This record gives sequence, C-alpha cells and structure tokens, in this order.
Amino acid sequence: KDTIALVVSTLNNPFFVSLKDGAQKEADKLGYNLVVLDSQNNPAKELANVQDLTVRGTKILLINPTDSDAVGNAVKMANQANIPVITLDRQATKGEVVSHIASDNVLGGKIAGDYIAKKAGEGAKVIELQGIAGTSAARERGEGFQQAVAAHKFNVLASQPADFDRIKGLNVMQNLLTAHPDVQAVFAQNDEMALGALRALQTAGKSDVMVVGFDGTPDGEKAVNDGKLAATIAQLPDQIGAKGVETADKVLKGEKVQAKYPVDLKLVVKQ
Repeated sequence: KDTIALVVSTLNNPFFVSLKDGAQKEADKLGYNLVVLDSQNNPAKELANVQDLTVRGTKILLINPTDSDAVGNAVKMANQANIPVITLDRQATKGEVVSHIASDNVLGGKIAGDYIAKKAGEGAKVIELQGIAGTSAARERGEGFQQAVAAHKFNVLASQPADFDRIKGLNVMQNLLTAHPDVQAVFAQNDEMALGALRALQTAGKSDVMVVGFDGTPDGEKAVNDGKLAATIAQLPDQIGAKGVETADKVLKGEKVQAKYPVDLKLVVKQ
C-alpha cells in the first residue's frame, strides 16, 4: 500500500477540515494510505512536518501552505529529496511544484458578474470591492469579474481595494457610495467585504443596491438566507483535497499533469 502525505495549514477551520476529508475519501477510493499532518497555521511546524515526511520516504507531498512566501524552504526540502510537490489552495512563491490545485477564482468572479447581470440587467452600473493587492485571490477574482464586465457591458463606477476586511469594506463602500450614488450593484471579492458593504448601504438607506460576495462563509451564507446578501460564491474545499489526491495519483502512474486544475464552485442564492 502506497502512501500519499497531506500537510495541511490547519485543522482549526472547517474549510481545511473539508479539504482533508475530500483528500481522505479520494485517497481511500484510489487505494492509498493518506498520512495527514497539521501545521497549526505555523510555518515552523509546517517546515518540521515536511522534514519528517522526507526522511520517511513519502512518494508525493500534497502541501497546503500556511503562507505562500513562508513555504518556500519547505518546498525546497522536498525538491532536494526528489518528492514531487503539489500545492493546494495557496501557491508556493519559491520552489518547484508539479501542480497547483485551487478554486476557480476566475470562474467565481465571472459567475458573480453574470448573476448581477441577471438581476441588475445588461449595462448595469457597478462597484467592485477588491481584496488585498498582490494576492492571487484578488487578481483571479478580479479578472473573472472583468470577463462579466465585458460580456454584460457593465459600467464599473469604481473599483478599489478593501483588503478582504469587513471594516475596510464598510468604510470604502461608504466613501464610494457618496461619490457614486447611481451604483446599481456591488461585487465584493469576499464575504467580509460584502457584509461590510451591506452595513454601509443599510446605513445610507440603500438596500435596493444588490451586493454579491464570495467565499460562502457561515456569515456570508447566513446573510443570503436572511435576504440581505443577494448571493455568494461557495468554494468546494473537499473537491480541492480530492483533486489534489487524484493529481498525485496521476503523477505516481507516470503521467504528465497540468500546472493548474481549477476546482469548480457554486453560486449561492436564497432557496
């Protein structure tokens, strides 16, 4: 029985427990023994986990980095030991990686935009609240939304960062609202920003302006069920873990794998 190892950023969040669960079910299904190591959101422990795995002759390393920049050296221990590395959710800035499996953030953003078109109409006047500048999530969600901006002929009144934060989402939306009162819809690159933006619009007496979030968090999905948030984009973390294990399998069977395998996601609306 061959062993596939999974170094997970943390098991303290439901998102990553699903990622582990999806990886476990797929591994069982493909006939592998999955060794799971928790990094406890600490790069030093992640580094120790990868070193432990190298000396125990692991065939492939599935690693969900605690941080893209900090994982560099952990990937390098695996690279030198000749253990193929596959990243999950977060990319590794440095180090040789055979494949990266994450959500299809581009499709996510396009989905959000298509929904805005469905409810606000073609050529709608929209505002976009971006995530932290430089992060891959903000970049990919942004280009996905731009695909919907082109296809649906959206007029983007404003597009500014709110750094994936609820308080900044609130304050930025407040500023943009007064400067662009003709806004018909908002696309926030995470539920925190969307909720922040919702709070801002509620305070100005503008709950007729639809807000679309992203992430499918407990708070985000709750807001959709209450009829506050028009929608959210839920990720499928279990599918990231499953696809990662399957890609490891293809690598172990002597196959050449794609660099990326963007995982599908779903539009969450009321009902």
